[PDB]
Amino acid sequence: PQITLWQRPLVTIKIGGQLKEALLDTGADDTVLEEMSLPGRWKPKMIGGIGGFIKVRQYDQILIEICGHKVIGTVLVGPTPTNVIGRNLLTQIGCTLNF
Amino acid sequence: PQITLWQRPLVTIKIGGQLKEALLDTGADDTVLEEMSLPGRWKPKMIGGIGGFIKVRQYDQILIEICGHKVIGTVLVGPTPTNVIGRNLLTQIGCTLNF
Ligand SMILES: CC(C)(C)OC(=O)N[C@H](CCN[C@@H](Cc1ccccc1)C(=O)N[C@@H](CCC(=O)O)C(=O)N[C@@H](Cc1ccccc1)C(N)=O)Cc1ccccc1
Repeated sequence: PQITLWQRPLVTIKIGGQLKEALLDTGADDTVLEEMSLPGRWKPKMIGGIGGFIKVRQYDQILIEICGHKVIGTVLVGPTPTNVIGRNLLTQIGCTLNF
Repeated sequence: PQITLWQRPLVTIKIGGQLKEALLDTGADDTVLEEMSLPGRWKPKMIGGIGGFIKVRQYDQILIEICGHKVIGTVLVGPTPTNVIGRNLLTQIGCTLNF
């Protein structure tokens, strides 16, 4: 649908059998979720943002359902304040910015 | 216009007589620009993101031109890696997310 930005653009996602709330973030190349019990294999990685760098576990080919659209992609899990849905998944649901 | 997210959503902004490139960020409540000389007064503030917290100077009623749309709002200046245009200005140009 069309979401305006007067409030934070939060959506419901279903990942790993669990329901969560996530922020649609055009300024994030990657999708980062707060600590979570994910299954499968992974590899370490570091990401940066406004205040510095954090270490996250990187899981590939993870099924995630965002506002009803299923997509499969990489998800990073670590000590992030909020769950963020980045461009790697946003392109997958054909999300665009319009003005 | 309509901007897809296969690449980072960077735009040209004009602020303080200077031209810069900034990232349209739906996941940022605020607009943060790298170090730059701005006129007018200000007050200290701290902001957080993935990574931690940074200190920025906060200037109000600043004219900024984003892809041709002039808007007046608060701008925060400090040690951010990239220039980020947050929701405080994005609502001003009537920017929406669509999918
Ligand atoms: C700028 C202010 C006003 C402080 O807001 C946020 O940080 N907002 C966060 C959105 C994040 N948007 C961008 C802003 C940005 C962009 C470039 C540079 C610095 C900052 C971001 O950090 N994006 C990260 C998200 C994590 C990720 O994508 O993996 C990113 O794309 N980082 C890249 C680019 C990068 C590399 C090195 C250093 C810094 C950044 C990366 N691959 O690590 C959301 C949030 C909500 C609640 C609490 C805290 C934070």
